[PDB]
Amino acid sequence: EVQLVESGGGLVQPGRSLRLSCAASGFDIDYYSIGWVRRAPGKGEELVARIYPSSSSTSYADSVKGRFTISADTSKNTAYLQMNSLRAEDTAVYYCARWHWAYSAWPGWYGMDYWGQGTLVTVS
Repeated sequence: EVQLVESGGGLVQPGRSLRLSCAASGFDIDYYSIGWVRRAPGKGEELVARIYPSSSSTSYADSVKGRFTISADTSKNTAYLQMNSLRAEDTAVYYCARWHWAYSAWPGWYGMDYWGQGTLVTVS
């Protein structure tokens, strides 16, 4: 089974902190870049954070930089999202995501897929 199960979330007052996790199963995270996408109420998905476990290279959304930090633990095949100084505009459903690129005829397909069971992060 290929799965990317999330944990954490909940109701929180602005300025407080939350920590999410992405437990990966069925595939190695070194060949992908894993992270989070958020779905604001009445909006499509947008990238939150993304880490390349092979290089620990990070990427964040501009409205998130300086406040969220993403890290990986390949020994457990999990990533972590430390959400500090939460704001009311961070209120969304957050989903564990993964990104990939592989030629099926060069240049190939750039791919993104996220697990459908997200967690609700609401800022009071």
